[PDB]
Amino acid sequence: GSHMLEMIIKPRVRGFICVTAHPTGCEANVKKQIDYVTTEGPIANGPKRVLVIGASTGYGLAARITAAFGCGADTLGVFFERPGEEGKPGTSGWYNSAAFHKFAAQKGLYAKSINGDAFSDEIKQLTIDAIKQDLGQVDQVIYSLASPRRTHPKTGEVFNSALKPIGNAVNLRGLDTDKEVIKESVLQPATQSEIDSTVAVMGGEDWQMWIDALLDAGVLAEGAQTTAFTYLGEKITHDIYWNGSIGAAKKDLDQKVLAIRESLAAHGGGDARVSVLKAVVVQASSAIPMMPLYLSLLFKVMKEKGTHEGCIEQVYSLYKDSLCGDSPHMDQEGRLRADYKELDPEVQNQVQQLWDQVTNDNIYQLTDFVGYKSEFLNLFGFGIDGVDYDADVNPDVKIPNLIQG
Ligand SMILES: NC(=O)C1=CN([C@@H]2O[C@H](COP(=O)(O)OP(=O)(O)OC[C@H]3O[C@@H](n4cnc5c(N)ncnc54)[C@H](O)[C@@H]3O)[C@@H](O)[C@H]2O)C=CC1
Repeated sequence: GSHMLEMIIKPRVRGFICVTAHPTGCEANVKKQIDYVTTEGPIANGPKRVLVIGASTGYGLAARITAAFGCGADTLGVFFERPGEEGKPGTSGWYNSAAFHKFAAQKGLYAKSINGDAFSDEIKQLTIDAIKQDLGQVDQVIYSLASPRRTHPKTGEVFNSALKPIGNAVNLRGLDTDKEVIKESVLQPATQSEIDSTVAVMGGEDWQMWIDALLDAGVLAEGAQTTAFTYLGEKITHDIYWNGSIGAAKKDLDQKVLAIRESLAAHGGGDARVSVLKAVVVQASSAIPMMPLYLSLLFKVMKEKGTHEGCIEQVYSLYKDSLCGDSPHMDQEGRLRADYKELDPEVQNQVQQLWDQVTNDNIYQLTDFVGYKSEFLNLFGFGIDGVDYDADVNPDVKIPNLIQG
């Protein structure tokens, strides 16, 4: 019988990483984000043909949902995910994208996806072909890539990004989510090679290659728009994201966008912006001990002010207010800001005060570690309402219109 091909999927955590995902729960999570967008209402004057680079999880998935179900856009998505198979659940991003194709088709929306290395020339060429065959051109390009490594499309060199400070070693407090102990560790300052590598991986070169491979193709509409997602944060994380190796990468983004805006604004009044979003739980959060503690504190503080939100709420506002509306939130460098509720002085002062009082004993009285754990499990499709986690499921979920690179 088919029970031999099905299985009961449960959370399995190895190395602060959940190595399983639940297809039914992932589908329920995507539908929850779709339902939020539709309940909030349509978004006027948004793009109608959208390319989302990094479209399977987190903010990129939220952008695909907002564009599709908020602006009514046909969406082409690029991601790097593992399909499921007998006895081996695929990645959450695979099941999320399967659900997106299903729900998009129900609403008569075009949904095609490409699975492969977005840093490579091959994948850029497949994406170009897809646009030529189906859409003609795209109005908006969302760059939402997060990877620890990058294979250079020319030299073949493999760059690995580093999460380290610059100048002086730093003592970072954090929360070990396997042991549930508050703990500190010292990070050494990044070497020059580590900094260049992080710029190469998380900088803006690949975003630039995408736009310049699409422009000479040519598949960008008049008034075309593009934005890249980033995080700046405040003092608690500044040793890494302001001044650290990743801060060096974000400094790269800030200058490469200038070249992109120049090229687009001559092309029908288009526009390009770095968009700064708030911190959220992602698949890799528990692997950096600082973020679980910061997010747990931030969640409690913001919940007490009625300002807590996740990916789909952040990105729905970015579209409605800044990318397509007339409530844009520019900053001195020319970045779009949607993180202002996280950076509110009273929130950060309260997170900082608590940051110095949390111990192993009072974690659940001072932080929303409960909420962090729930949202973390939700990423992989676990703990979702309405899902019968006792039922067998076939982990081999297929995706129509999925180009395998
Ligand atoms: N997580 C956070 O708190 C914040 C993240 N951001 C930014 O948002 C953007 C999205 O990242 P996140 O959503 O955090 O994590 P994420 O892991 O949720 O999403 C990463 C996406 O990139 C895709 N991807 C990774 N390597 C790839 C490759 N080689 N080829 C093709 N696709 C590949 C994945 O399939 C996935 O769709 C990033 O630029 C990040 O810096 C901005 C503010 C806060």
